[PDB]
Amino acid sequence: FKIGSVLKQIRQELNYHQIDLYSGIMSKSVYIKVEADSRPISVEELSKFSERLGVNFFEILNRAGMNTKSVNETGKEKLLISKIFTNPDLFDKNFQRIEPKRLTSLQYFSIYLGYISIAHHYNIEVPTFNKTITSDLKHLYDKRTTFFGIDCEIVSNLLNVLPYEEVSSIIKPMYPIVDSFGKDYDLTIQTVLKNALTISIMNRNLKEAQYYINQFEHLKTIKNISINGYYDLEINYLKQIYQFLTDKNIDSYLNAVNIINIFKIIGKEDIHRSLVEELTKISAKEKFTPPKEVTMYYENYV
Amino acid sequence: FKIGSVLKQIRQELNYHQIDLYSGIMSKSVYIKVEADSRPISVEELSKFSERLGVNFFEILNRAGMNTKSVNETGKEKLLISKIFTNPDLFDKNFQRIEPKRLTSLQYFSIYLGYISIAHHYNIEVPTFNKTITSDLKHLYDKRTTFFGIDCEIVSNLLNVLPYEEVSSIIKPMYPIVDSFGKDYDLTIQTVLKNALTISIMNRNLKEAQYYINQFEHLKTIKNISINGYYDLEINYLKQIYQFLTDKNIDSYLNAVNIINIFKIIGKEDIHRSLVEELTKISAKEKFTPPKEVTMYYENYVA
Amino acid sequence: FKIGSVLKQIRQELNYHQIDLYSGIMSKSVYIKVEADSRPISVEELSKFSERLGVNFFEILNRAGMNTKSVNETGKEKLLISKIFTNPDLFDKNFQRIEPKRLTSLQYFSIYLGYISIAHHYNIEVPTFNKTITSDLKHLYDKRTTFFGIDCEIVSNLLNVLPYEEVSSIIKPMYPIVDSFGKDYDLTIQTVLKNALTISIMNRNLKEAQYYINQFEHLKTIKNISINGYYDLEINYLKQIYQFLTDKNIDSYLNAVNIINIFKIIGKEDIHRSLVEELTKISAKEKFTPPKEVTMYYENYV
Amino acid sequence: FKIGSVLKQIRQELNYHQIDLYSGIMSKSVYIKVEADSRPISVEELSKFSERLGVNFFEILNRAGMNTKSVNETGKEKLLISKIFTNPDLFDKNFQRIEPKRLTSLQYFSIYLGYISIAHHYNIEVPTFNKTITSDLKHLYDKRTTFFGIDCEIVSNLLNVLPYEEVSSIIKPMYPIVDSFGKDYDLTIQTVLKNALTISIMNRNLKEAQYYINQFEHLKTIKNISINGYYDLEINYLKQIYQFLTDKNIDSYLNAVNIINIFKIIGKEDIHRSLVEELTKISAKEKFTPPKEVTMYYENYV
Repeated sequence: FKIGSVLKQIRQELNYHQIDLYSGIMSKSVYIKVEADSRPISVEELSKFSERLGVNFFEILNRAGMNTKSVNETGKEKLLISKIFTNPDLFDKNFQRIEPKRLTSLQYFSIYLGYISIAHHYNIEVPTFNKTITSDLKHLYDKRTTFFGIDCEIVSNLLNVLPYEEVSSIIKPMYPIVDSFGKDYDLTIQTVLKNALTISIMNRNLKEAQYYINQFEHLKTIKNISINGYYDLEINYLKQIYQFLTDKNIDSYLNAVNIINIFKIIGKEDIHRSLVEELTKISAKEKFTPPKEVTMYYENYV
Repeated sequence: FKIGSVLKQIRQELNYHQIDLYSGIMSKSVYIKVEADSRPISVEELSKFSERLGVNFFEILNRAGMNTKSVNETGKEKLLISKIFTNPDLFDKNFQRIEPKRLTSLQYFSIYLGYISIAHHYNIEVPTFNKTITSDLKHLYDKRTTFFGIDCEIVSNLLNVLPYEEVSSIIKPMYPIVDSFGKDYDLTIQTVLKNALTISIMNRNLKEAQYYINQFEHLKTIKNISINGYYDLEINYLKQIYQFLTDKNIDSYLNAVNIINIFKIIGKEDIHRSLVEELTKISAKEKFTPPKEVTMYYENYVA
Repeated sequence: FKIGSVLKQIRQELNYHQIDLYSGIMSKSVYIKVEADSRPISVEELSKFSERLGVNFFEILNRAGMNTKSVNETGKEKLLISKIFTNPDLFDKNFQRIEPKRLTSLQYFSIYLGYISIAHHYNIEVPTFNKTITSDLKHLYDKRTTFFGIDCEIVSNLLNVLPYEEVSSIIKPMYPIVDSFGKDYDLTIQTVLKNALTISIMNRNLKEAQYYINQFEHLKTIKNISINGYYDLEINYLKQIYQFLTDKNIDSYLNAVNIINIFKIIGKEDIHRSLVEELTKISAKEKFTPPKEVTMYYENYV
Repeated sequence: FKIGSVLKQIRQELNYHQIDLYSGIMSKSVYIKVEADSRPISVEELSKFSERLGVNFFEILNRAGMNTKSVNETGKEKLLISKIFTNPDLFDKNFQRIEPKRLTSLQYFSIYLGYISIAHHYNIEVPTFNKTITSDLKHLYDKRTTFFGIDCEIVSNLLNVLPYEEVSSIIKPMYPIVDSFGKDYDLTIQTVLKNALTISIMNRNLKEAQYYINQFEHLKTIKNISINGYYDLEINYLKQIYQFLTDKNIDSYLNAVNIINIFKIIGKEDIHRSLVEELTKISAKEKFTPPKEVTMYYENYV
């Protein structure tokens, strides 16, 4: 909401005068009301002012307090999730308010599935879920033809609380992607590929695996797309295991290990742990012992 | 610009009715004008509507045509750069119009530095530059206390067309960062660090190099920060060369080479070729022959 | 043959006089006959003289022409083999004189097996072989209780021209070794182990494989034993495969590859080539692709 | 000494009759005395018999008790050394007997130098040594023109108890080697090069180091030479350090390290330790930190 004050702050910082901003855009008096936060500001006007100051439209919006995912109701409900995770106590109270609201907006539905995500983790019983989901997804997706970041977010969520086959039908129509709509969007569409790929690999479903690999590679060709490098790495590690599952070939295995280790080296222990675990499982599956190096870390993480 | 039609498109797609959007926000009639793109829309109204649809405010703005860096005059001028790079022909004409406008805004200055960057690359003579920059930078930065993404952008540009010492003064006040203002912002501030660190390492300036490493590792601690993985890697390769230049230590050297290789593996040949080059040079400086692996690639893809 | 002349040569080199050699061993006159090569010399006398000069008994023997594997008839026939290898032309003529003499001495049988090794390699047909071997082996080994270097040598030969099962019975009673009888002896008894272990590994016969590994490790504890380092290395590489085949374990595979490379690094191309090849085959069998590094030499050696 | 019995044992083992051995060599009765160990046996006869049996001349001699380095006085005195090493108590008594006999034969000198080696290790004072060696070495080598294994043995010994400079002049004339005189000889000549190369590398004397490398690589061209693989490896490691000292180059460093590690992998911990230590010292000398892997091994080797 407080865009005007941020405009003032930036203007003064750069030693511009009000006239430098408002002239040919609005009257002096109107502009002062804008800058006082007493008049709301059109996207257009703000975009113009942004040009004049020279600082970036989205940075201004973010300094004006949209960086915080809080200034509206849905935002607050989303922040609520991480609280409820660390303190499952709070679940039932809030979940009872959210379960009915779930189909209000795609955002709400994504929040809902965040609840279910927690419920599965803490063994909490949510009978409603199993009754409703198939019908929910039907309602939400059956006559859909365009999809937005929020749908990919939803799908990552679904992947995390449902069998892959109950999700895959919903995924396939949203890919391939042909435009970036900002780094925020870019990241969302990637997250789905990365999780789906992991699952396909873990299930030894090499056809779906290949698909996800292509879809990701395909993103790289998009204009102004913004690839997550940690993702590029991890997906590359998966591509590496894929070539090993397809051709049990030793360099691919070595490469996979090497990438796992590189996450450790650059301090991304989160990822290191998961990949160490995956690798051990996938090796077990293929009747195979990973390097002592990694079963080392494995047994100590757990 | 066309936010209203995007609202509509998304509305219908989700099978919301107009009332679902506008009620308790504006009159039915006024909404219809918004949706028709005939009435402008306040940030606050749009934010509200975004909540209603369930799709993210920024995504909507970007579908509405802000993802293109072209809907305003400064944007177009920015696009012009890559054109003029690939066909230096066009330089003179445009640069004549831009050199004068360079202090109009930070954006214009950054654009101006892009032209200089090109001129350097194509040996084009730009006498104005050497006369003006010290003065320009003084104008721009002498009485400055808060800095925005665009300043970091400018700083990366400067690093790339001026000696380090001529820029370091300008950099140091902008760090440490203490807040993210979006992934756009977050990338800009990292890019400076990366480019500066690379130069500090390449100059064997280990004090500055450490500073940049620290400023990068600090970013990690910022809330909602969004670290570039490719940078994380590259920086890390630099950290590795750093421990090697301080302690002439073999593991460090091997890790550096390993990282070089990983970029190769993941298809980042741009980066792979730069790092191979660096490593070669740093090695030569320390009277040292890099693995045959790396000098092989160097000769069939750099020499 | 010419030991006396070597004694003179060494004696004068060291500025001893004849008396310094012969005194308390034989008369002046007799010694001069020995030194002229007109009287033969007892092992005991030569040993004593060896002590007085200070140069080593075997060195003197070897300088007197025992280094050359030629000064006797069997020696010559052994040398003959490598000639007949490089020009199979000469086979039939010689092989016709040898095949009948093959049970004259263990030496002769070893030479005969050399011919068969050649015949196998150049596809020459030797029907006599298949008819006689089982009988031959029976004749040679049925009532044997001690074994000599030559037997080991024979066994290596056998391993190289027969299936393992037809040989293993003959091998088993020759191990464990408990005495060294010189470096010549020591080498022979190791060669058998190495070949046998290679075969076992190749056949995935892990029980016999481990037996051979143990027999080799046992040699190491023998007093004055003389272990061949190239063997130690190669056997170690095979131990490393063994652990891999028993436990599909990656460090073992990498070590094995590492050893292969070490042979290349030190210029032992012969060995490098065969190990590259083996590893390739072993990898094939376990549905596995060796590092690209080694599949390069496998193609370009061929 | 007991050759006759060995001949009998072998004869009977192979089911030869006396006549098969003695015919055209000696009378039946004579042969019986030979086989009884009542008549001594000429090298030439023994060689002939060796042919007839089909087992190797040297093996037989070794089975007859020459494998033990004990059946003569000098032999015993050499065995004494390892005893006196593990219990320096015994030193003074024995050394008093040996110090005066040291110039009796090269063998005795070699033994004598083994005493000095011990003395040096246990800080025992041997003033005689420093008085006499220069003159001793002058006495032994001033007028020499050919050299035998024992001289190389002596030179290894001297390298180990004297400064390099005081020994080099003595080494140079003995190389390059042009003939193998058996595996025993072959090893002795290699040992000197190894040790000398080590010292040259450790003193950073790259000219001598290169000389020794060349001398060793020359041996490999010798006909019937028998190269020690462990030495081949270690000298290769040294070559590898040599390239690194000459042109501070990373792949050579890497390779040296690798070799060090191979020794460990094949269980040769004696050598592993020495090479780890050397590498650490050379590294320190060049202002350089070896891999943490190897300084972990230096940390506890103290």
